Amino acid sequence: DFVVMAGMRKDGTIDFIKVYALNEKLAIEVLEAFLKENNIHPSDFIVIQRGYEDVKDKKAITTRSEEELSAMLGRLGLRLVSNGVLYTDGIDKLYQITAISRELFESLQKEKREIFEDVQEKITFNFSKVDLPEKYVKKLRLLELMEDTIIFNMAELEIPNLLKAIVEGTVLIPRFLEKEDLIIRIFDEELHEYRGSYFDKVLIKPPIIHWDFYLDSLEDFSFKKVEESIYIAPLFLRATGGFLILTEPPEDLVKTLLKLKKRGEVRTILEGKRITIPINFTLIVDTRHPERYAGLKFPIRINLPPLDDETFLKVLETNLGITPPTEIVRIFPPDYKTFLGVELIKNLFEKLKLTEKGKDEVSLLKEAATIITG
Amino acid sequence: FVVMFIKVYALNEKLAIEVLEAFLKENNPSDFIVIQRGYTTRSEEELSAMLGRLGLRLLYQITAISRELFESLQKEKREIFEDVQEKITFNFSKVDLPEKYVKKLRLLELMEDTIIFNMAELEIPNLLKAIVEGTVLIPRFLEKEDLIIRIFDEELHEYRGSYFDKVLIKPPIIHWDFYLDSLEDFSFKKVEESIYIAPLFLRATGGFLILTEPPEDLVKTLLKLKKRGEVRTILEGKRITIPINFTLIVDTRHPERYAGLKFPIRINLPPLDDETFLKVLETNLGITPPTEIVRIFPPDYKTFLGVELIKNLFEKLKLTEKGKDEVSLLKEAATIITGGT
Repeated sequence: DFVVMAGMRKDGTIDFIKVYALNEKLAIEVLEAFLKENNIHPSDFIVIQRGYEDVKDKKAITTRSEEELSAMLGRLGLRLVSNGVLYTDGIDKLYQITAISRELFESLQKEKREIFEDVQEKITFNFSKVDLPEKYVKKLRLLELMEDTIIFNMAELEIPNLLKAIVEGTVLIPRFLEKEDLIIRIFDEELHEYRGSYFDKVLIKPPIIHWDFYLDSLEDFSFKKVEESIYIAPLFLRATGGFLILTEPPEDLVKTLLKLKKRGEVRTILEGKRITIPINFTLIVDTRHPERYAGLKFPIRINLPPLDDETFLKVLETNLGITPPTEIVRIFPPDYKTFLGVELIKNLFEKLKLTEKGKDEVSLLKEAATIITG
Repeated sequence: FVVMFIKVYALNEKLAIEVLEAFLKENNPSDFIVIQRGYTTRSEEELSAMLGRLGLRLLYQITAISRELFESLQKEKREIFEDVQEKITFNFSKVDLPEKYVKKLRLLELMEDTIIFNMAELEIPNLLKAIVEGTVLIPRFLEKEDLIIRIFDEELHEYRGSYFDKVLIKPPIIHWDFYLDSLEDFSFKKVEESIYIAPLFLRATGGFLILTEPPEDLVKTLLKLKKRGEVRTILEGKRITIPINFTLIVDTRHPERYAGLKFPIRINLPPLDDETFLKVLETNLGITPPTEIVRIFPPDYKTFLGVELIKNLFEKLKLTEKGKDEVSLLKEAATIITGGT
């Protein structure tokens, strides 16, 4: 019904505990029973991870079923034993709790920070995964230098999707920071792509974070309180080793972010406790008004011209899957000859075809143009 | 009391509960969930057919099923009833409106987020309730980590049928006015332990949600949720994620408050002109008015609400001052409206 795997030193001192059980209550019960039986004070152990793990592909949970965990424990100098064998017949999900000792926690925080560096991969750009005109790829190839960038985006190209398409690599980030009993969460299940777990650190793809002025609030750049002694780190702490993209941000925000990057760390006080956290990320600001930031200095500036008639026809044919006539280009407003305009036209034309059955596609395109123009 | 998945018929709640407990004890309670409760086999042809589709055989009613059957309904039987619900259709023949306004309003059939600059004071919810036909299936309630969330409410939903854990209803049309309602309608309000009331956008699944002069922050939150495709929340230490699917309409007379936000469709309804105003007056009053009365009424009254007010005043005057000609009554009503000029 349950199983416990314990990793301890050569002298028998238990330092790592992992518990598999059917549900949460049984897992908590067996964890506390194991803590009590071995004469271990609960305050010396900090809970690192907990949740439902998939055991669909595992017949049973034995020491011979966990090899990656054995290697991880061996690298730190701990050996692992089990109190029994758990049979996962007819079971898909299983609740699991992972806890480590506090002294091991601070040793990892202060001295063992360079142990799992043989897992990260250098970031690379693979531009073959996107279908874009050649000149735009040439202009956008400057993003591989990994410097702060300002993009005069007159083509309305969506930077976050492009970056998510052509970025490969892996980075290692702390799951959460326990500073003076105060817990700050950095790993985000919504914005980060899980790729592994190494005790108190998580291996993910290089983060890409997006912030739109017209859709998001400025409270995201502050330590938001979720629960008592449980806070959420600001956006620039969740872009550690990745990209932070700002769409039409205020000038003061960009100035503050540049000064924070220059200083190298963020200092604050929460509930009468001092917090200081280092900063490491890359900044992209994509705007259509470039003179708003005339005082600030950006090493890289990229300008994107609007789509021309030939390129607009090519992109429209690629997106719609049909060949539009040339005179179509004369019935659309000049400000709609962008990538976003093409996407809007595609969606509206698809819905029109789904409604007005039986009409030809050219008439549907003309009706969509009339609807857009009004 | 009669017991037939468990279905109990009884005269009162207490008898039904006692008989259900006795039946559960006799056959040798925690394995079942009461999914419905409140006010012959051949008579229940629909129930017999529904039980046959589940592989089984067949006042105050109680209806309960097992948790495993609940999971089977969630996963095995999530598309069996796509043949029982009709498609949403628009029929603009149930209302009498000018042609240039029906042509503009026909764009609502595309089912996209819309902003309506309503200078004609048209009643959007009444028009939509009049012209919309179809049926949809929505879950009666949602179970998430031993938490119950109410999705179906009797006041705002038009019942058409109940199929176990789901309800077939008319396409929902929810209306929210800034001056008349509170913002707690958009939060997971709690009534009793382990039972919560879903926000408005969860009770408008598959239908329309109309907002009247809403704040900008609420619109931003709704647009962000729609782009995300789901809502994530924390309740009593439990994380809950629920998908959302609805259409959003923002009715306003001050569109400059929503300049930054993006909507696929913008519909402008201009105020009535002389010809349309005369036509609407003739349609509603039941008499033919002359042209001079165009210059009597104040400009702001040349809308639909103004026409309704004029009709009410005309009916009152006709009730009071009997025997007079209708043109004189119309002129008197116009004089009363302007307060003697």
